[PDB]
Amino acid sequence: SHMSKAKFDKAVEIVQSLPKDGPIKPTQDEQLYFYKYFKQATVGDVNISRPGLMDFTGKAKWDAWKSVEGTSKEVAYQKYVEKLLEILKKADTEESKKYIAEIEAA
Ligand SMILES: [Zn+2]
Repeated sequence: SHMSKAKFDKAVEIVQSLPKDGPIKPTQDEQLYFYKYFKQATVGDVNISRPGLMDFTGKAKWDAWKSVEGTSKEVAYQKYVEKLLEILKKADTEESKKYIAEIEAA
């Protein structure tokens, strides 16, 4: 399905806005999911070599990004936005409902 860059950009702003400790909190796996589609949506296909074995954080991010090689920016937009909507719906607070509404109106 069609997803606009504008809705992606709003989703990114929201994701970046979330505190590490809060009622709306992506899991570790969900943050990797956001990461991989964020890179794929903006940079496109992974364009660097895998970090060294002892760069635990860096190599986990790289692996995620590499795993979506070949995905179009538009699918990346869609997957990113949809993951945030999933998370907001699961959080199910008046705050999360407001975020859903902002994405819808973007
Ligand atoms: Zn489209």
